[PDB]
Amino acid sequence: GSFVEMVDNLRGKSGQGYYVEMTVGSPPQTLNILVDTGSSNFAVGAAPHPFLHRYYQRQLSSTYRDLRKGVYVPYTQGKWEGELGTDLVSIPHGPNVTVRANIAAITESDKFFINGSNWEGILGLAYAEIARPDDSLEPFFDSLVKQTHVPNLFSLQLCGAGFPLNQSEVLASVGGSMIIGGIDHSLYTGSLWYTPIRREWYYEVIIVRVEINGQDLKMDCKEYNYDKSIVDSGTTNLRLPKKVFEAAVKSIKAASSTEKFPDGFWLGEQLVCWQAGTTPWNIFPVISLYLMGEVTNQSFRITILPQQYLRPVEDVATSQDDCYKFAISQSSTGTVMGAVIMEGFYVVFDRARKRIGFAVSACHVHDEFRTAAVEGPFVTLDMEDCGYNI
Ligand SMILES: CCCN(CCC)C(=O)c1cc(C)cc(C(=O)N[C@@H](Cc2cc(F)cc(F)c2)[C@H](O)[C@H]2C[C@@H](OCC)CCN2)c1
Repeated sequence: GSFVEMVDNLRGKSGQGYYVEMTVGSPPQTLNILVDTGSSNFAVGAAPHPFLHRYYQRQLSSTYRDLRKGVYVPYTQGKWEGELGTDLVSIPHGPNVTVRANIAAITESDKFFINGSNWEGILGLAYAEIARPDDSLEPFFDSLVKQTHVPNLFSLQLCGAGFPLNQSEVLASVGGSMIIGGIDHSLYTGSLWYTPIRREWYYEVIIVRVEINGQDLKMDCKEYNYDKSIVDSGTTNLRLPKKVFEAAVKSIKAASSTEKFPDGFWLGEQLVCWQAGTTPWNIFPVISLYLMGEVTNQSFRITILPQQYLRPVEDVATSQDDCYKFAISQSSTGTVMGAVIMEGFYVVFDRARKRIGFAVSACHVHDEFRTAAVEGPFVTLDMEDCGYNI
């Protein structure tokens, strides 16, 4: 592991997001910032909000520059409105550099901030194409690379605890690592396998095959990427296109049929509980997603366990049962490989080589009988046809 200063710099959990400490302005104002590979705007609360105990105070920064322009950013979940400007930004547990970056000062928001998440802003790590108002607003990572010698690559190790973290525990617990400019080998086991970034907007990838316990879901692979497939740390769940979700749920139900779960569970809205330590992991299937490889006609697969797709939640009675929510849900905007999937792997966003790497995470949750996996190669033909074209 060669990036010790950045190892263990994240906090949070899948249900509320993973965040990194950043500083903005002069003198530096410390803020916790949501790591979001599914958007491209750097934005921080800049006005009082019931869920914020701190916010960016522009009038206290000698390096603040007003762009005299408003900005509106709508996400699937919620939205915010703000005022554009630039200021000096640093990451305390990151690369020892300070850069001048665009910052949207959030003045109004709806369903954006999360009560108790401990974060006050968002770091959109995707490409300028999807930046608001338009692609001329340079994203933070682009500025970082242009202004310093930091390699055009970052990697994420999101660490799910495998159990509920109460308010105090989640504040004192290490939630993972964001390695800026490199790959830290202590964070994964086995080999890194790379899939091409199909196009530089979201971190778009192509899924070529899906298995539930080794059984082919057997759908036209274009359905898996309808209308796109993305890697998104800013979404909790694995979200699947309607038809794929329906097929996957039918197959996961069939594999786990020795126990019947209520419809509310499969809808991802209701928790299920087991007596302490008795969660029947073995009745739930593993899920394998095959991704386009970098070699012609070659693919590889990433395999996740129910310890990834069943999200630990506190029992509404706070008892001693082990409880979970089903973290796979339906999408109308393509596949979203969210945080619960990322928790099984060390994910390398190799922007310089236009590829995303996956390796088994050194912090993934598993049992004595099964482990997450990244395996290859597999002969796979006509993978280009798996991509969707509007
Ligand atoms: C992560 C904590 C729990 N959480 C948010 C609160 C329930 C989710 O799991 C979640 C669920 C859905 C269905 C969408 C998004 C979502 O829109 N996430 C965005 C980031 C985000 C927004 C927000 F407003 C609160 C928050 F924390 C995180 C991504 O940028 C997402 C936006 C999407 O916008 C398309 C218009 C494109 C893909 N990436 C996030």
